[PDB]
Amino acid sequence: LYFQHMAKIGFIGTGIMGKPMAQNLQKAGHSLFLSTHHDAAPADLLEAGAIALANPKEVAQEAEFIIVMVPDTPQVEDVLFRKDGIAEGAGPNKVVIDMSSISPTATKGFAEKIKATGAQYLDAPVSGGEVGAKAATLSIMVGGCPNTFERALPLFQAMGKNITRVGGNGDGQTAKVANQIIVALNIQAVAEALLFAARNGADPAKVREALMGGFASSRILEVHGERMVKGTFDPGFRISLHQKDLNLALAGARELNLNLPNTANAQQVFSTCAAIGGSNWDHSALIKGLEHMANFSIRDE
Amino acid sequence: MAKIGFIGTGIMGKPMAQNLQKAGHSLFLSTHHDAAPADLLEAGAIALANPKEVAQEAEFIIVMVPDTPQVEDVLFRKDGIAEGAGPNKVVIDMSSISPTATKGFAEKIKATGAQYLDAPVSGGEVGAKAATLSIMVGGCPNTFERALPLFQAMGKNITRVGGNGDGQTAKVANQIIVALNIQAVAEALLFAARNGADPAKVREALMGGFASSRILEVHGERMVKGTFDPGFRISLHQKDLNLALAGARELNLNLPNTANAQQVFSTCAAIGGSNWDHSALIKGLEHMANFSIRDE
Amino acid sequence: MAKIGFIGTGIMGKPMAQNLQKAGHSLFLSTHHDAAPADLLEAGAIALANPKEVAQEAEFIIVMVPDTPQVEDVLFRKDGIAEGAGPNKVVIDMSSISPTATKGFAEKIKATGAQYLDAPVSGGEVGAKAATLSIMVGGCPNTFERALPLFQAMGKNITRVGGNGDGQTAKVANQIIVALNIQAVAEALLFAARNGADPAKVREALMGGFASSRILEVHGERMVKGTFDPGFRISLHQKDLNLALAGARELNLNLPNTANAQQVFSTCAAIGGSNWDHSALIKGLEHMANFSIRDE
Amino acid sequence: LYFQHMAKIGFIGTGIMGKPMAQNLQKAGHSLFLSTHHDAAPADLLEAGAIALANPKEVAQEAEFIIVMVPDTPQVEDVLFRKDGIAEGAGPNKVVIDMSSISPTATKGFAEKIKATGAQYLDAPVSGGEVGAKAATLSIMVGGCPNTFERALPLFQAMGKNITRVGGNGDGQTAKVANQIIVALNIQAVAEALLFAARNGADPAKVREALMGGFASSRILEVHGERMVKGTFDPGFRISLHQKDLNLALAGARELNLNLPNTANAQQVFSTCAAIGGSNWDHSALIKGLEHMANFSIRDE
Repeated sequence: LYFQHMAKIGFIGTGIMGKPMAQNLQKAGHSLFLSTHHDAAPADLLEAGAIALANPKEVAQEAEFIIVMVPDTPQVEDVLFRKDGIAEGAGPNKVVIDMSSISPTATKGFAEKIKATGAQYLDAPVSGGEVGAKAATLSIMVGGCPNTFERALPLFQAMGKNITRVGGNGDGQTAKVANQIIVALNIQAVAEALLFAARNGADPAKVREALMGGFASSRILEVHGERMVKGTFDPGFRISLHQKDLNLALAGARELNLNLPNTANAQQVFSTCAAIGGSNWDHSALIKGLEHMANFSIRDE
Repeated sequence: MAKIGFIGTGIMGKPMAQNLQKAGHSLFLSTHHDAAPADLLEAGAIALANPKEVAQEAEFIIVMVPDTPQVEDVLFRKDGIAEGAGPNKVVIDMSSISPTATKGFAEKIKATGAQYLDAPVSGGEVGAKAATLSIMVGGCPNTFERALPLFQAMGKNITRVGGNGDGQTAKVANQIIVALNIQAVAEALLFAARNGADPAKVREALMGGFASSRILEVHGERMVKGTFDPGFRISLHQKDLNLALAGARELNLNLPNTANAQQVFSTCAAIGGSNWDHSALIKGLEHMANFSIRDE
Repeated sequence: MAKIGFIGTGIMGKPMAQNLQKAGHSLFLSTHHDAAPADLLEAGAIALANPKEVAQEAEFIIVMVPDTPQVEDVLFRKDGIAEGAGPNKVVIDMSSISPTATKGFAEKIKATGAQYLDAPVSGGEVGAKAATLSIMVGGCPNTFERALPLFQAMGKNITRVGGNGDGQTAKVANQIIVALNIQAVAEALLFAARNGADPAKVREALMGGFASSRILEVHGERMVKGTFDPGFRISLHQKDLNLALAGARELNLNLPNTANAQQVFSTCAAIGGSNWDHSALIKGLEHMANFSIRDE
Repeated sequence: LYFQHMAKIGFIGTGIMGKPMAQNLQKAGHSLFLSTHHDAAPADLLEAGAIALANPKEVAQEAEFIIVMVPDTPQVEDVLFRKDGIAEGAGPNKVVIDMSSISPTATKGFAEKIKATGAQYLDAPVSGGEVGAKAATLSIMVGGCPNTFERALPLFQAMGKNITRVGGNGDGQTAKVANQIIVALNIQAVAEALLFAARNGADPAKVREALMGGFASSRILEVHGERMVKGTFDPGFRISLHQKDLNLALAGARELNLNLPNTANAQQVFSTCAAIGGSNWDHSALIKGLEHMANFSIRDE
């Protein structure tokens, strides 16, 4: 309830997701604090009043909330615990919110190390992509203390639509890995289906249009399915990043004794995509690896 | 408007036939296989001896039986649909059968003067009752336009994919997505529960994002709640996946997820689950991990 | 000793029949399908019009044709083996066909007074020529003992697995191992070559250890040297894997490696390889990695 | 040729493989030097004249050749580069021979760091198991300088039968990963086949006996195949260790863009084995996970 008042929020990682999320936080009337350590602060954010400090430590000192939107597990560790990082600037009454898609197992240790400074920790990765981040319609899956979650909820509301506390620390990251298994497999599912249909001489565009509103309907079918048919593979979410995400699921499966045959196989098909020069294609281009495997394309190009 | 015949008034047939009556259509049932549903009789449907006498009377004849042999038999056996079909009549196969055989059945039906549409559906018993099924159709555009108002009374998203066989192909493609989407939710929820997270909260958390699907909404809820009473039985989906895998072998396709999904349904069948709803694919993966996402 | 009939003197049949002559057996060929190999004729083999006249003359009738329908036809068609078979005659199916259908064919052959053994082989064209084939047999122990000296002339490791059908089951199991062992060597060599290591040296290095196999020795050498001219064609092994995958679906078995191997052979077929020797499964995996273990 | 003269060889890691290999080196007339840092020297080796020093550094100082037989990649790094490790005791005219089954990619870096001390490096992992180690019939696949290889060849001859220089540093480890892909997949192959045969009512013992001498013949069929039928799963090579090995193949596949569907799937089936309490069963017990998946056992117990 309280954060209808201005909030002091630091934002570490202003990428294709971080920049629109920080922009949306500023539109809800909040004060943004940036780190210029790796990259210069975007002029869009400086114009809206963001204070560009020199490093994550200084950011953690000025701000009450510190959001991290970086690519992977080792980068969160470095940003949190390197010299002049978030832990050195954190203490009581401060909330460190990792919105990156990292290891759930590692997150538990990061949460303990941050809480050892008197600060609180939330793991709140998102779903919805760049389009979702700009629209503030992201699904935010949170892991942490229920009072910390409620305290940070008005901020999550400015960045997303469905916000949910899955459980304690590590759970928000476990919810993002589960998301990542679904996303990658729903893509593989639509690709195999359209490849089968087009191989039998059925127009894949008509097939995808016909499946909407039934048991095969999904956001992947309407979004990725259209990209597969139209060949619009310009990265939204790179195959190299989804391979990083599936590695978390498969590492978890190895440690916790899970037999996930389709998650294991989507990782192999993503490698066919990379082998034909596709690490930086959007993950919808997973169809191109299946087309390579079939010696048949669903497109006329 | 229109007199309609209906062979196969089962779990999907009866509610689809019921919605045709409400729309102002006269129905003609066949009591050769079994007795006509009293609900339909009490509402105006005429019972007839066989699909030939039904075809003779009706201008539109819908078929809804379990597999390719059963469609073949009801179309071309003695006293079947073809014998009573002819000029101006339209045969509509709304069953989910082999796209390959459909082109042959359509050819033989057209040889009587009649027309043929292959219009399988998606949306389960629920969607048939509520008339929100997605109906994928293959056949002549003029023939599709004639049957379109009947399709509108049975479903919501109606679409002509292409010529004859293309409707059945869209259905195989649908069954690949249904099985693989069910396995994605099962693998994802088993990963979550195994990590100590609540699968009920994870399912709720993923709504509105890229992981959003009709499967996460319906079948995902069944996985969390343990509600596996058949809507669509595993033994039936295994038959649907065989159509895809036979077609992939014939057309030189490498579909590894679909192939894995067939092997997983086999584990479900081995542990006593041939008649569970296809959402119980999670039970096969759960067995594979010696760990269930639910209690007791 | 013994008069022997031989239907199917092809790539495997002709050398097996040849070795029976050398052992002191009189052969009876059928010229219904095609002309008798001149090599066999010049060595004493009598040509006859059909498998019935061959069965009438011989006490042992060996069959070696490509699949289940072809065995069914040659056994039970007009002028086939059954018509001329009877008391004291023994039908030996050395083809690799469905274990399921074999029990039915055996039952129908016994109904003539004759006996039946299902004795498929392993060891390729090479092993047939050199008489070192491993012969897996199903049937009556007394019937197996009668045919044993003939088996000894055609192969080296002779074994009765069980009753009728068990020989064919051992062959399906053999084909699962052959395909999966070929894919293990292909995946292993592709991993090695991809890491900049010489696949020729890696194959040599692995001999004598736990990775030692007949496949690493024969098929591994073909993968390194690029010698993919058929011994056993991919389209044939795909049919063999379908027997295993149909049986797994029927018996509620989850065989994920075998299922993956079938999907990989499909990539080989898509890139023009239906007639390559099964060692060219590496070519499918190589295509899947955009990287070949050989040059040019 | 020269090492028909006594050699000074250090042995770091005296496990189920290390102890018989060190014993066989001593029977060829060589001097063994042990480290008592983690474990006490086995009395079998001390009786044959092994000098038990205090740590890998001291061992590298006294011996000309230093063999390492430890479980995995991080343990080789620790043994080679920790305080009082092999690198601190190494210099010119010294050969460090890693016989462990570790990452080929990491090995290249370990080789460079060791060569920076004036010492030479060989990566010579083996195949043949405990039975092979005792019999000195192991297949030794070596990676390194051809002169270093020839110099160390009489020592490899006392420990094994087929010794081969695959290539330069990293290649011996790449040859062991290729070995590990074959071993795990040949086991999965025999298990699926015997499970299929037994499911159809054919005696699996007769089936395995029938397949020998044909295209399905292998060491896995004669060795592991008999264990599958007889249920003798007492560890020779633990499933947990083969899962470590397949992780190297799958990590390599992810980095180098390989689609290896059966290596990926054997890793999932090994997890079913672990899930039912099998991390310490012999890898032949991979059949038990397939039996769990089929709800059917090939045995009467």
